[PDB]
Amino acid sequence: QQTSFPFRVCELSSHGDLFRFSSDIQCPSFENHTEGLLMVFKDNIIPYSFKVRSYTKIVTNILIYNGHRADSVTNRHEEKFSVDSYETDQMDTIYQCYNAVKMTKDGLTRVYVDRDGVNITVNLKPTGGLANGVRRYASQTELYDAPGRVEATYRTRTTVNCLITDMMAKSNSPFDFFVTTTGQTVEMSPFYDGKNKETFHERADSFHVRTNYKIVDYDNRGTNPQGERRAFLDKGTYTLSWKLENRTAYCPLQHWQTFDSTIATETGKSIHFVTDEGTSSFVTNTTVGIELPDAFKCIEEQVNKTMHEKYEAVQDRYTKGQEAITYFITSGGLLLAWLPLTPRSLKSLGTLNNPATVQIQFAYDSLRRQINRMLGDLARAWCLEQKRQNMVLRELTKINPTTVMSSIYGKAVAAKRLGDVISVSQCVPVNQATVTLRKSMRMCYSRPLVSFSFTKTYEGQLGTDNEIFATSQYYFQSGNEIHVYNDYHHFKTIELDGIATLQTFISLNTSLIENIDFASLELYSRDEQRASNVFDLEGIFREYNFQAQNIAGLRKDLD
Amino acid sequence: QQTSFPFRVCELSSHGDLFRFSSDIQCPSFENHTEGLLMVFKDNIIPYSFKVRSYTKIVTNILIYNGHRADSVTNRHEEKFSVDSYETDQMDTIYQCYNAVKMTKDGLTRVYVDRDGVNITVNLKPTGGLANGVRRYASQTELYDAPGRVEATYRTRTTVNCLITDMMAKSNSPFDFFVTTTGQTVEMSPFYDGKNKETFHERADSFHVRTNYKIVDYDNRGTNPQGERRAFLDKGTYTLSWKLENRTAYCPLQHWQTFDSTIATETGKSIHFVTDEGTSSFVTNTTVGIELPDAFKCIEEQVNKTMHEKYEAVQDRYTKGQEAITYFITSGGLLLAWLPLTPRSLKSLGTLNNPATVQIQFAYDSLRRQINRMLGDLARAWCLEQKRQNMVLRELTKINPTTVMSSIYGKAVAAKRLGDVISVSQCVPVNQATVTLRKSMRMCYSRPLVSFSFTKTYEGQLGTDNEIFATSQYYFQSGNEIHVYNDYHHFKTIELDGIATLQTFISLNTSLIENIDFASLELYSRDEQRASNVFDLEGIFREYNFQAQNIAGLRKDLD
Amino acid sequence: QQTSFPFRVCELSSHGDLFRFSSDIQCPSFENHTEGLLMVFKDNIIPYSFKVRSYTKIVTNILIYNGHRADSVTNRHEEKFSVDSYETDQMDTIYQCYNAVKMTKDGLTRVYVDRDGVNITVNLKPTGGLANGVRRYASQTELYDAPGRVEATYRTRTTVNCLITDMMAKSNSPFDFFVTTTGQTVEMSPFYDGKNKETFHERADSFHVRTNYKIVDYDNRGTNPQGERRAFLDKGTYTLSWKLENRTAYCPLQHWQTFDSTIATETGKSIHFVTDEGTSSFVTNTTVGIELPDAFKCIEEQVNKTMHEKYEAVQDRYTKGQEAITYFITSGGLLLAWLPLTPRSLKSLGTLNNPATVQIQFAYDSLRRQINRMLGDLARAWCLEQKRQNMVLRELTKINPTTVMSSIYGKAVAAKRLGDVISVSQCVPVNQATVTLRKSMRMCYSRPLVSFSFTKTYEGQLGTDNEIFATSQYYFQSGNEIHVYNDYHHFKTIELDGIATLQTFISLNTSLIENIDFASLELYSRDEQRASNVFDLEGIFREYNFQAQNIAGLRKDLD
Ligand SMILES: *[C@@H]1O[C@H](CO)[C@@H](O)[C@H](O)[C@H]1NC(C)=O
Ligand SMILES: *[C@@H]1O[C@H](CO)[C@@H](O)[C@H](O)[C@H]1NC(C)=O
Ligand SMILES: *[C@@H]1O[C@H](CO)[C@@H](O)[C@H](O)[C@H]1NC(C)=O
Ligand SMILES: *[C@@H]1O[C@H](CO)[C@@H](O)[C@H](O)[C@H]1NC(C)=O
Ligand SMILES: *[C@@H]1O[C@H](CO)[C@@H](O)[C@H](O)[C@H]1NC(C)=O
Ligand SMILES: *[C@@H]1O[C@H](CO)[C@@H](O)[C@H](O)[C@H]1NC(C)=O
Ligand SMILES: *[C@@H]1O[C@H](CO)[C@@H](O)[C@H](O)[C@H]1NC(C)=O
Ligand SMILES: *[C@@H]1O[C@H](CO)[C@@H](O)[C@H](O)[C@H]1NC(C)=O
Ligand SMILES: *[C@@H]1O[C@H](CO)[C@@H](O)[C@H](O)[C@H]1NC(C)=O
Repeated sequence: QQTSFPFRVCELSSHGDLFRFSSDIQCPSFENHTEGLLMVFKDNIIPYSFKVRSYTKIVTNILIYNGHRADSVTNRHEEKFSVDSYETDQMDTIYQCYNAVKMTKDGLTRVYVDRDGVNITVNLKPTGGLANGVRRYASQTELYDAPGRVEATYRTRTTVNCLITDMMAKSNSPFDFFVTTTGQTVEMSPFYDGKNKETFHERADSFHVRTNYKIVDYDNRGTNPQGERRAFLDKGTYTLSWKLENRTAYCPLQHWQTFDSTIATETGKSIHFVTDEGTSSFVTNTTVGIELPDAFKCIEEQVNKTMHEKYEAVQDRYTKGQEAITYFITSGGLLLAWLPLTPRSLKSLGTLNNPATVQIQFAYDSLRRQINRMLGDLARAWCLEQKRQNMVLRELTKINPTTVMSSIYGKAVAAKRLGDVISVSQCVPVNQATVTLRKSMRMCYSRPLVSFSFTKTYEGQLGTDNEIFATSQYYFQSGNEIHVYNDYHHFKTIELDGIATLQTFISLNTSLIENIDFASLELYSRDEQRASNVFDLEGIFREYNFQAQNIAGLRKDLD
Repeated sequence: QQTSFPFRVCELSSHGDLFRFSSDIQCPSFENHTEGLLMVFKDNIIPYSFKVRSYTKIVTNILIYNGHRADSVTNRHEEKFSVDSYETDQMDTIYQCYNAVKMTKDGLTRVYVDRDGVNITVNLKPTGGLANGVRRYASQTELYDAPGRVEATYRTRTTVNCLITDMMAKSNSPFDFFVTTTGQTVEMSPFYDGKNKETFHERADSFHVRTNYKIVDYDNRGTNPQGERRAFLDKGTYTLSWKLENRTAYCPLQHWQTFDSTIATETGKSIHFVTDEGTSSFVTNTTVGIELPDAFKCIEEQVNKTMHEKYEAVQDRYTKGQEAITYFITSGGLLLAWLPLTPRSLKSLGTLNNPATVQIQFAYDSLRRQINRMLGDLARAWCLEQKRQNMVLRELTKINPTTVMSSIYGKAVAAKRLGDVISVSQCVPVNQATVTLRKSMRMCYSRPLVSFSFTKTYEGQLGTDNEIFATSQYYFQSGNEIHVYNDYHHFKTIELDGIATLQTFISLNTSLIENIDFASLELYSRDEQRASNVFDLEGIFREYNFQAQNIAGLRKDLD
Repeated sequence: QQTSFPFRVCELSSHGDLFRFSSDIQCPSFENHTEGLLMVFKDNIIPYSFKVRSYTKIVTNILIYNGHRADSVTNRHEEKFSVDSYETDQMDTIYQCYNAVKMTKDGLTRVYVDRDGVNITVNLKPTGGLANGVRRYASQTELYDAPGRVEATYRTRTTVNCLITDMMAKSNSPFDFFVTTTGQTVEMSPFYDGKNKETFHERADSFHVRTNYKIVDYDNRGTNPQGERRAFLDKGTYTLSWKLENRTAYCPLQHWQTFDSTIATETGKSIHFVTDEGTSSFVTNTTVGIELPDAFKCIEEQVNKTMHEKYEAVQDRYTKGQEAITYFITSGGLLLAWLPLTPRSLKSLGTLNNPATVQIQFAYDSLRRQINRMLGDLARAWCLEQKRQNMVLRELTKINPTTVMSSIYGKAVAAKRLGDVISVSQCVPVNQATVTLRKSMRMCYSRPLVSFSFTKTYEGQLGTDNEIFATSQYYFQSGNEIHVYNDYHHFKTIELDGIATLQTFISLNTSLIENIDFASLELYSRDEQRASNVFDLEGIFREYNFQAQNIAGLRKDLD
């Protein structure tokens, strides 16, 4: 950086060395982006959801006592049975069933019938229900509970009701079971039939499927509809049916975002798909490795309907680069569908839930493209400055080659100029101890005389930089101080720091980037999320169970 | 960039063209921020929550058998009835009720009384309960179950218990229903009365509201309290009451963050509200468009209490810019309240849950302000460099106008100097084929002679850059090589690449910004979140339902 | 910036002032990072989870009617009792129990036995269950329900079943209670014994612990196993046991990430732990303040096993800086374990759930290190440019000190050169009103004559910049226009803007950073999260409760 010029004696070039001025500067200089159509999908988390019908006969017995002043109902007992096919299907079409219910236990037969009367046919009429909840049809909305006519006696009254409920059920992959709106569980895939690989944990022979099945809504009661494939299941206390869709009904991933104009920018490791609209950028570990998906075929349709709309609605300035679409997988588990456009002449994928990554990736990807393009101009514009700083030197040498030389080099040197060529040598510094100045200057010497040694003495003349070889006021430099000379005769000697020094240095007051400790914030804490339900799962159960145990303590004493 | 100087003959200016040196450089140069008080609110997600009282008489009958060696309890049957107003209100004030229960079914009357005895008045005393759960008062904590006195006979014992439960209920907007701690559901708004637009799906006449109602805590039993408006609801197996608040009780959005010093910075599209403390920045699509909210009036109070504290606690160096506060909506669904300060003389808003956006927006907004301010200094400081690079040229021309000229231009040119003005022309290049050098230099020529053509021949002298018009050692340039001249006589000819070339070019070894593939990370996965509950909703139900179906299979044989 | 040179008369230096050229430039110049092993932990949110065994005898009575044509089952009543120790432990070892059940109510004894027969010993054999759910052993999988033999009569049949269930329970800190797979709740810590500070809300004497207890799996029935400490609890309708672990079994925080090579970089406020692999950076409010944790001792083991592997697998180029490990807490509630390596010779912590912070912190921390290192080169490289722009001036003064001087200063000045020293003065501007040029130039004057005042007149010669003291064509500058002089005689007068002006200014076409409004996006909304469960908590309850209230309305008429 900084450079000492000892008092150097330099009346010596033995054509040391020589360099030329490059007739001209040789300016050293210092990414490939294809527009395309981006479309990203994510893992889908909404469980597969479908309509289910359930059927069931409810049998209630009330024990009713006929006292002398009033009556007491002393017990009520309600049991719910399944419904056989012969009558599931009067229910599905005409909406009639029987008011009776049969079974066999150890060979003996048990039977229940409405009002302890006879087994007849009845209609299921609609009943009321929740704003927007399951819909039911029942056959006896009245409970049979009339005191026998003899005072001081118990009579037991039977009532039977056929109940159909329409509601929906949900199942999650890999489809081991499903659950109906009202809380019922079924241990099997909604997609299972005889012989399917689909999962099945129910009785082997409580399941069966009907073909060209005729279900009708209560409002097309007695209409002949199209016919469908229906599953039927017996669960002891009810029967369940639903329509038998293939497993293709359900789709693993779902469409997240679709990006009109996006630039795919290639690198070593990966490819960055930056989109300006989504203000985000998807990176994939691919290096050109375009895939084709297998068990995600569920997407083809929409994936290629949308590409068609995009393409067509921009079709004029652009042509297709790949004839087909290709597939990429994000590190965060997103799935990219992409086809690039060139100009015309002039199982699960395991999505992480961190939407921030792709936008950070975009801040930084963006501030990169912008800093780097301004750095390129620093280059060009700065290169021009050198191209002329060069020439200028070529000139300045012609004045005095030496200084100009020392300067560029960065050390005490000396040189002569031999035409189109400059010849630099090296100097050898004289005694810093013995270096002495002389008073006189006698025509006159524009430069003072001085004498010095190395072991005997010599006599010489002072150059600028402390080099050595009417009304007259001049000033001169020496080792660590200046000299005042009136009329070619010495006057006084001021120090290097006495005479004011002029700075010419354009300050580049560029200040550097701060540290900033980024604050940790959240929109919603966990408690806030927990407290966000109306159903106190814990409250409702813990008190339920507490009360329960209290009544159970009544069954006995506690010493 | 790079520039060929053919061997050009240029003893010709027909006062081609002339330019002056701008007596001085004309330096081209290259946002408005108002401090204010920021305060952001979010969508609130904690459901509206209030105290509820429920009331109910429980009737149990036990069937108790008196055997000869021991007794068996063969049935237990428990039914829960609502409570009429005449007695809801002994309960609320004195805490007494009846041990009896009446009703009419098909004109006939049924009645139950404790211990099958007489209808009297009883006290409800406090019972035990969960650490911190619902509080109850009961009237018969004992169950009546004593064998009749005759051996080998069934007797049926009635016990009745009045039960009050204090607990809380929760309701979510738009308030279609609510649910009490213990799991009970009510199909209506907690804010509904006769004639209100509030939602109501219960029986029209099971609901009613009391005015100046007197409820007292068991500990101010028999105190005359203030009186309040209370809802009363009959749900068949219980009555429910709660205090009748207006719907203003509940608030859609809640206070998130409040920011002491924040700078609002305006743009084309939007306004950026950057805060240094929150280390974040809220952007709004407004362009000055300050709003005033309508159904969020719930905020006014706190919003303007806090502004008052802020203002006052900084009131001296600052004055109010708007006299009122104004309202803004973030793209991420936050709601900004803001009033700017100037110095003194010297339905839902749909919050997204992505806390990252505003901090990314702030990283980049920040690195922008910082890069751009350092780029401004590059400007000023670099402009100074040109201001002096200018002057320097004005000088250097005076030495030899030509080179200095070619240089700035970027092509072979030639010029004379006419006082304060320079006159540039254009040259015409001679034969590159026929260009020949001469041996002699005989006073002497400081420049060698050479002859050349265009079709006949001419004879001339070599200029620097290959232009054309005692102990003597000099060196000279020619097309693609140098010439050694001893004593004004040619010696040898070395090539352009034989003699070492000196570089003067300050290297600007600025390296550009890396690519960095940002990693995809999460703090907590989904499984981790799912596994985070103690209640296995699925476990508790699926086994519940399995067991259930097992007992149901016992009702019959299975061939 | 811009500078007026009035027509200034400057034949006056009274050795005004003088400055020297710093023999050389004095170049002003403009963070400490230690590699180490990072390892971060988070708050753990998976509740403590352990195996539980429950035991219980179920007593059912069926009321079975024997009609003349068929039989009716008119009631069923099932009660569940706990199991005493004398027989809990036949169950745990041999898997036999009694088919009978006893109790005392008000001194009187009640008893139930299977099939209303005699009290014997029975085996509990395995039963079936859910794919992968709780496992049970039962003793009577058959229900006793056989019509008495007399026509038109009720008989009541008793059946008793002993049931053991193996399942698991979960408890959350601070461990106030726990819940078993099937929905049962227990009001106490799973870690409680006599005298422990652990929490206990059950009966004081229903709890007890066995020592060297012998439980065996049904498959090592009658094997003598090791023996263990077991809790036993009576809950009225069942007994529960589990193994009695210490509370150390459970750990508050869990291991999140572990980082091979990471650089810890110190600042004023904080320390930044940046890791290149995790592409993230953890900041801590510490300032060297290394902690040691207290109730997180659960980590020591793994924390220091992993440090050992890391260390050893890089042990050669690195040595340990601290002999022990030290502990830090992130602002986002992460807990850093860290030990730094130097080269060899050549309660809860409250984790926030915002994974984005540490990566933003890293984008910006990174773009800082990179911008700042390129800014350092701007410095060095730009400093060199000044170092030579300096020297060049030292030269150019020797041509004409004045202009060179005015230039560097930035105002009209004038100077002479006194050897190694330059002496600057100040000038005094003459009349802008009265400033007049003369026609002649008669040997000749290379500069025209002009006369001017201040109040009387004077006569003088024009300098460059408007200063004042055969075939001849020259051109000259004056106040706001130029002058054409043919043969030392005036010709015409063109304006400052008539003659074309040459620009030499290297354009630094650096453009500044854009604003970018960052888009607000989420991967999964709330509805999407809510809709993601199969169990409609609300559906299953609201319809449950609706139906319930419907049957309750049957108990009476409604005028
Ligand atoms: C009721 O009658 C129908 C028609 O004969 C028959 O299929 C059904 O089994 C009968 N049910 C009972 C309970 O006897
Ligand atoms: C399921 O398979 C059957 C027969 O192969 C077909 O008729 C039905 O439409 C399929 N479902 C779909 C939508 O592919
Ligand atoms: C001037 O430059 C230095 C380093 O180059 C820096 O420390 C300082 O902050 C700068 N000042 C301003 C106001 O930019
Ligand atoms: C019990 O007595 C009170 C007081 O006369 C009365 O209001 C109530 O209806 C009676 N209840 C029954 C169950 O008879
Ligand atoms: C609700 O309205 C009533 C009467 O207009 C009023 O007395 C009551 O205080 C209101 N609630 C509030 C807090 O505005
Ligand atoms: C030197 O500069 C070039 C381009 O200007 C760049 O490729 C290289 O990385 C730089 N070297 C260093 C060490 O900064
Ligand atoms: C059944 O017998 C065993 C063995 O004597 C005894 O411990 C138990 O109390 C008896 N149980 C009943 C219900 O009598
Ligand atoms: C719990 O404490 C007991 C006795 O002090 C000990 O035997 C047992 O192993 C402890 N548990 C652990 C794993 O520290
Ligand atoms: C040229 O520079 C100016 C300011 O220095 C800027 O406004 C403009 O965008 C630049 N042009 C380009 C193409 O970089």
